Amino acid sequence: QDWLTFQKKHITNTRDVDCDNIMSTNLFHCKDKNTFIYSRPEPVKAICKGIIASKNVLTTSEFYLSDCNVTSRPCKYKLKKSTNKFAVTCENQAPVHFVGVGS
Repeated sequence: QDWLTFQKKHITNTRDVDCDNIMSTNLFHCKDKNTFIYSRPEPVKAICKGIIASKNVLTTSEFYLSDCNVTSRPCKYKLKKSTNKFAVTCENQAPVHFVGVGS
Protein backbone atom coordinates (compact mmCIF):
# COMPACT_ATOMS: atom_id res chain seq x y z
CA GLN A 1 0.00 0.00 0.00
CA ASP A 2 2.96 2.22 0.69
CA TRP A 3 6.72 2.01 0.95
CA LEU A 4 6.83 1.57 4.73
CA THR A 5 4.46 -1.41 4.59
CA PHE A 6 6.33 -2.77 1.57
CA GLN A 7 9.48 -2.78 3.71
CA LYS A 8 7.74 -4.58 6.55
CA LYS A 9 6.46 -7.26 4.18
CA HIS A 10 9.21 -7.77 1.60
CA ILE A 11 12.64 -6.88 2.92
CA THR A 12 14.76 -9.34 4.88
CA ASN A 13 18.13 -8.75 6.56
CA THR A 14 18.95 -12.45 6.12
CA ARG A 15 18.51 -14.96 3.30
CA ASP A 16 17.59 -17.61 5.88
CA VAL A 17 14.03 -16.43 6.43
CA ASP A 18 12.40 -18.33 9.32
CA CYS A 19 9.36 -19.33 7.23
CA ASP A 20 7.33 -21.39 9.66
CA ASN A 21 7.58 -18.74 12.36
CA ILE A 22 7.37 -15.53 10.33
CA MET A 23 4.45 -16.64 8.16
CA SER A 24 2.24 -17.63 11.13
CA THR A 25 2.03 -14.09 12.44
CA ASN A 26 -0.60 -11.39 12.09
CA LEU A 27 1.65 -9.67 9.51
CA PHE A 28 1.66 -12.55 7.01
CA HIS A 29 -1.38 -14.42 8.37
CA CYS A 30 -0.55 -17.79 6.83
CA LYS A 31 -0.65 -16.49 3.26
CA ASP A 32 0.29 -19.00 0.56
CA LYS A 33 3.48 -17.27 -0.49
CA ASN A 34 5.66 -14.33 0.42
CA THR A 35 8.79 -13.12 -1.33
CA PHE A 36 11.47 -11.51 0.80
CA ILE A 37 14.21 -9.43 -0.81
CA TYR A 38 17.65 -9.73 0.81
CA SER A 39 18.87 -6.15 1.04
CA ARG A 40 18.92 -3.05 3.20
CA PRO A 41 15.70 -1.12 2.61
CA GLU A 42 17.22 1.97 1.06
CA PRO A 43 18.76 0.33 -2.06
CA VAL A 44 15.42 -1.36 -2.80
CA LYS A 45 13.67 2.02 -2.69
CA ALA A 46 16.07 3.08 -5.43
CA ILE A 47 14.47 0.67 -7.91
CA CYS A 48 11.79 3.30 -8.36
CA LYS A 49 13.98 6.40 -8.64
CA GLY A 50 12.47 8.91 -11.04
CA ILE A 51 9.17 7.08 -11.40
CA ILE A 52 6.22 9.18 -10.27
CA ALA A 53 2.85 7.97 -11.56
CA SER A 54 1.91 4.45 -10.51
CA LYS A 55 3.76 2.06 -12.81
CA ASN A 56 4.84 -1.56 -12.52
CA VAL A 57 8.59 -1.88 -13.03
CA LEU A 58 10.83 -4.94 -13.42
CA THR A 59 14.23 -4.61 -11.72
CA THR A 60 17.25 -4.14 -13.97
CA SER A 61 19.54 -6.18 -11.69
CA GLU A 62 18.79 -9.60 -10.29
CA PHE A 63 18.32 -9.80 -6.53
CA TYR A 64 18.67 -12.55 -3.94
CA LEU A 65 15.15 -13.65 -3.04
CA SER A 66 13.81 -15.90 -0.31
CA ASP A 67 10.33 -17.32 -0.80
CA CYS A 68 8.17 -18.92 1.86
CA ASN A 69 5.83 -21.31 0.04
CA VAL A 70 2.99 -23.14 1.77
CA THR A 71 3.00 -26.95 1.81
CA SER A 72 0.11 -29.46 1.93
CA ARG A 73 -0.54 -28.39 5.52
CA PRO A 74 -2.09 -24.93 5.77
CA CYS A 75 0.31 -22.41 7.35
CA LYS A 76 3.33 -24.73 7.09
CA TYR A 77 6.16 -23.70 4.76
CA LYS A 78 9.25 -24.46 2.74
CA LEU A 79 11.98 -21.88 2.15
CA LYS A 80 13.13 -21.47 -1.42
CA LYS A 81 16.07 -19.20 -2.28
CA SER A 82 16.58 -17.85 -5.79
CA THR A 83 18.39 -15.23 -7.80
CA ASN A 84 15.99 -13.31 -9.99
CA LYS A 85 14.59 -10.00 -11.10
CA PHE A 86 11.25 -8.95 -9.64
CA ALA A 87 8.50 -6.41 -10.27
CA VAL A 88 7.02 -3.75 -8.02
CA THR A 89 4.53 -0.94 -8.33
CA CYS A 90 6.49 2.33 -8.21
CA GLU A 91 4.78 5.52 -7.10
CA ASN A 92 6.39 8.80 -6.10
CA GLN A 93 9.80 7.16 -6.44
CA ALA A 94 9.23 4.28 -4.04
CA PRO A 95 7.94 0.70 -4.22
CA VAL A 96 4.38 0.57 -2.85
CA HIS A 97 3.42 -2.96 -3.85
CA PHE A 98 5.12 -6.23 -4.68
CA VAL A 99 3.97 -7.50 -8.07
CA GLY A 100 5.82 -10.75 -8.62
CA VAL A 101 9.04 -12.51 -9.49
CA GLY A 102 10.52 -12.38 -12.99
CA SER A 103 10.62 -15.31 -15.41
